[PDB]
Amino acid sequence: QRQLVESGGGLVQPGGSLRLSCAASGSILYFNRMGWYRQAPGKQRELVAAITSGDSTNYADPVKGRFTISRDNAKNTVYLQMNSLKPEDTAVYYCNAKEKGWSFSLYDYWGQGTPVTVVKLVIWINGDKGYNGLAEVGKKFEKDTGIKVTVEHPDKLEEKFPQVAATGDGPDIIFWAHDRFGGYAQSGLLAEITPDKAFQDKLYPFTWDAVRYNGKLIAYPIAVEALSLIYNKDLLPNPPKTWEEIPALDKELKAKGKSALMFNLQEPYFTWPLIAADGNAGAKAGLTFLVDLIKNKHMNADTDYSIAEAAFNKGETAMTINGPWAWSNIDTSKVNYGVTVLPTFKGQPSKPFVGVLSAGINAASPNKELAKEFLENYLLTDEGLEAVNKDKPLGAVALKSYEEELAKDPRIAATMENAQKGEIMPNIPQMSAFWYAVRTAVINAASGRQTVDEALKDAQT
Ligand SMILES: OC[C@H]1O[C@H](O[C@H]2[C@H](O)[C@@H](O)[C@@H](O)O[C@@H]2CO)[C@H](O)[C@@H](O)[C@@H]1O
Repeated sequence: QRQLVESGGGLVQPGGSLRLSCAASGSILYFNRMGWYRQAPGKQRELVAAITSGDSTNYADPVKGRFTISRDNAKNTVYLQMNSLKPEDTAVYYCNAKEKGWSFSLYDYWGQGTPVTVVKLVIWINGDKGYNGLAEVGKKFEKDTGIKVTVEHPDKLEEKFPQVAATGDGPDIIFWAHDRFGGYAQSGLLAEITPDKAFQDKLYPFTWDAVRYNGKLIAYPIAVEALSLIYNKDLLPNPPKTWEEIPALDKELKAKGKSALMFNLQEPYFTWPLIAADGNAGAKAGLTFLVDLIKNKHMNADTDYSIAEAAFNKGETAMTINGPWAWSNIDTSKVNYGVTVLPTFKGQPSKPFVGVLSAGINAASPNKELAKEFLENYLLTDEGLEAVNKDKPLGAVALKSYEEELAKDPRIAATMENAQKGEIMPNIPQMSAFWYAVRTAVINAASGRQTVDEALKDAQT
């Protein structure tokens, strides 16, 4: 008879190309029209291109400018050169031919169909983390599978993910401290994690508890992070063990054109350890001290992550409060630094909030099994976490196999010291409203708008 046989269907990265070819068992001269139709899962037939015996070629608006329908009457084949591909293209492509038999009537002919897959693995992780190293793991994944792994780091991703991932597509996998994940889980923005016992057993059982909401695993634990006191050993060999002796040290250092302590005052995660050192009466004590530092001109009013980091790395401030991730940038600079216990306030220790960096799969993602493969077999491995860690340090990784290397690092010891003096954040959905209440409270008291007693009043509501 005159059967049509399609070919060239495979997997490709968006922006890549594919040449579909449909050969017939008869001369294409006899056909009136030849063309390509596509069908995506659960959708109607969509014509993409057609070519008539008159050499006129038409295309659908989505593929127009990107696809060309060609014909070779010698090879008895119709082609579809698909250039600059997109995820919307993903579908089963079918070849169609129409023929006018010698009389008035016509004959429609179809092929088997050829599957075309345009998949891209997109990861959202914060810009203060090791996205370049995470990309080196993503580059090894594409070598062993053929899937593209792009790594994105957009600003305000913790509050841009639940808006974009709900409505739009957003990322496949989202990386953030475990505390934000309960709100995503309650809203239905995260797929339930189902890792086999052998993978499950590779990580510390306490780390899995942080990524659990209502008896369901909602993410993969990566690493335990806690803030420590980072100090310049040359400007300050015996740094303050107490918060209350910093004003004296600052008077001493300001005479030599140097600050004592500069850290991010805008984000409440950095000011919370001082606020929670005693506790209420503890929050009032801790914050009043922080307010007195800005009131005594020891710290700047709008001290943010960048000017604090830059000032410490430049060698302008003797101390800073930051996490594991910040160390690599200090190593890049020529600063002999030390990481140590956070200063004590009112004798008791400053209790930082402990975060578990965790990777969750977006509920509205088609690549859920491909992301599980990346996370399990490529990222959460001795080799995978080493790549991320040599870019920007992860802190105390959740991988059991890393115990000896973590224990050999003095900065990890100081991180674990502060993590024990602190406490793990509950993952609850109210954490977002809580953090916002503390973010405003600290900024208002820092700038000089609301009083310390009125800040805890508005925050407890
Ligand atoms: O600032 C409040 C903010 O703090 C925590 O976020 C940390 C994040 O966990 C760290 O990995 C680091 O990058 O800095 C963030 C603060 O700058 C909480 O996880 C987050 O919910 C909260 O908004």
